[PDB]
Amino acid sequence: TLTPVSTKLAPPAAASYSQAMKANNFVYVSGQIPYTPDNKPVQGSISEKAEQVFQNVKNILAESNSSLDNIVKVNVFLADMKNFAEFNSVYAKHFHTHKPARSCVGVASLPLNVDLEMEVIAVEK
Amino acid sequence: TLTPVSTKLAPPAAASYSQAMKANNFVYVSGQIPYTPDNKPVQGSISEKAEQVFQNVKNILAESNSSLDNIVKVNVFLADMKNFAEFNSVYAKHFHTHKPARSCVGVASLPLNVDLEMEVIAVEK
Amino acid sequence: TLTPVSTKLAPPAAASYSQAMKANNFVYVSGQIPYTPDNKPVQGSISEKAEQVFQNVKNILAESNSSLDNIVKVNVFLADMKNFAEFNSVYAKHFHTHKPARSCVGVASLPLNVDLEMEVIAVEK
Repeated sequence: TLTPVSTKLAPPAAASYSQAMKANNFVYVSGQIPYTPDNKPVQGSISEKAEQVFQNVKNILAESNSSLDNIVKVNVFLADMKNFAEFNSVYAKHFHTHKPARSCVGVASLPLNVDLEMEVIAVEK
Repeated sequence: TLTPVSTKLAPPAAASYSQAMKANNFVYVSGQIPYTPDNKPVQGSISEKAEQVFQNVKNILAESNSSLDNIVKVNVFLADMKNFAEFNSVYAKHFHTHKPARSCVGVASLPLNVDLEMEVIAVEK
Repeated sequence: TLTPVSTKLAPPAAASYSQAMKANNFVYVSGQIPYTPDNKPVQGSISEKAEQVFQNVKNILAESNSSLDNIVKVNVFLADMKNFAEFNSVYAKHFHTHKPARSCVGVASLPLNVDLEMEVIAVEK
């Protein structure tokens, strides 16, 4: 069974995709960007932007019968790898106890010209 | 069991990889590029190029006992994010009913200097 | 059950992540870079750098009750796609018999300004 996930506490998915999709115990979360649930961009520091991305992921996971503690793998895409040090401070605050596998890469550009995008693969609770 | 997949209706894999690999109900499809099954590049619009990538994915999925409707997650890599609007028109045509999770990023370069690469994770029918 | 993996025969993970994480038969390996297990960068040819990345992945897999022969999907990120030909020679040497699915993309930058990063998804033996 493939089950799409929708929450009002993350920016809405466009017509062609879902915020997350569940398949046999796994939860695949779409790449989250620094936008509020009302679909407005977060302006400010990378730290503020990272915190929004984390809240977006967390809320989609909660709707997926999952949580940060059930994440298996995180992929981080940064528009500028110079921002990695700052991003990592926020990342470490969230993954203080649970330590999923991770990959981080510097990309040329991201949707809507944002500074970061983060996708996650998790398991159901 | 890990089962490699081969179809003559997508560009052939090189010696070191498989077009797709199956593992416990999941199908992992290699990143598909805008090349025809005869291994020639598609020249033309991003729309034409995206349509070829979609046909490549669809045909590999069919050989994998899967289909577009069984996709869990799509990752789109674009050489230029300015092409995203055009790409999205084609994407939305295919994912008109089934809405997998998605991530899209702008990369510096792609194999054989192509404009787009798309990988997919699916489940068996 | 989510089980983190640690080996002394790959560069140590930082505090916020694990070298690999196991979840229901799958092993998700963090993106490996050309650093030795003593956390020093490999200087030299792309071939030498690729060989180090391969040894890092192999050793994490071994600690994960897996191996190269149990890999389902490989994602290769290169800081310069001009290095792909050279990388591929090393890749083909390792995947001489087992042929997982693969995606390869050229990125803007990688952690610690390295030339390549490779992540892998595998199954347990």
